[PDB]
Amino acid sequence: TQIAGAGVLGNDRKPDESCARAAAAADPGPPTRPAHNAAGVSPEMVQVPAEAQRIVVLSGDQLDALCALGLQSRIVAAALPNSSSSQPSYLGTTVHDLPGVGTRSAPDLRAIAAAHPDLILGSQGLTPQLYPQLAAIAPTVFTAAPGADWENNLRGVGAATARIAAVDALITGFAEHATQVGTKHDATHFQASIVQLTANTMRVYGANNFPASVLSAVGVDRPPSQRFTDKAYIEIGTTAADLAKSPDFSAADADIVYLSCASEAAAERAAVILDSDPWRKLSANRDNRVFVVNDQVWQTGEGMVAARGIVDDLRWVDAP
Repeated sequence: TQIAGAGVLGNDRKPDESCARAAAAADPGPPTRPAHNAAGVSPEMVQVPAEAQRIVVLSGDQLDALCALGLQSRIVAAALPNSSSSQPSYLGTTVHDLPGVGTRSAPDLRAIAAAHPDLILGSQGLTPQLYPQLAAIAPTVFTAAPGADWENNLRGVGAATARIAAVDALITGFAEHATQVGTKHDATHFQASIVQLTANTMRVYGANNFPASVLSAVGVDRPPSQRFTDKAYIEIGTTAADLAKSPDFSAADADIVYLSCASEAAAERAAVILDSDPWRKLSANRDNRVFVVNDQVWQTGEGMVAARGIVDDLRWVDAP
């Protein structure tokens, strides 16, 4: 498949192979464990079950972690993405079919209590005002905001589920894999651009965000326009009226461009943007080096499973 001559990557990925085939073994020990909350959360230490069987999950990166650990059948509910009535699909069927407990920005505490969780996982970067009320319902662990700190968030889920050694082995295995791919594809000698379309804007991502951190693990370089760290992305309007003003899209150019769509509404205008005079000026477009990628893998999942999906797409950096 393609959109306006840009080829689509990831169509052979099988979402139902995302989850580990069985639950990772807990660290040896007693039926409860001490786990640590993210910076700023009080109390620092939380007693959690070794084998939680009704987990409420409030951040997408934690859904990803639980899948990577094979714990998905223990999830009782998950907060829905803010802009969607649907759970993510890239993690497979069990996750996609999970019931909601409100949204990630506005969890429903009544619905959480009615799910009778034995463990709640959430993020200090998403609901910094909810910790005491969640902890009053069940053992609650908060990790940091999703994004560039995804490995430490996965470590936090590991401790929260008594799977410290399992997570350490996943992270070691990922680092070795990412380095192998980067070495094989000589990734340090290609600059990659990260672009996300919304319904009415183009976001150009810098060096401080989830996909940037995965590219850095592989060693893929970035164009000078994408080295900023003050915010995740810069944003340029792409409505029909905006495009008629001949905006300069050069910040999106590189040796290769990976472009995702944040929504179906964004996808419905992607071909327009890619066919526009500002986009056609880009060297990457002239050289047929623009690729459309899965937004859940690249942008909204933000855990190990998503990171593995990015690394697969990075095999194209040294392609003809």
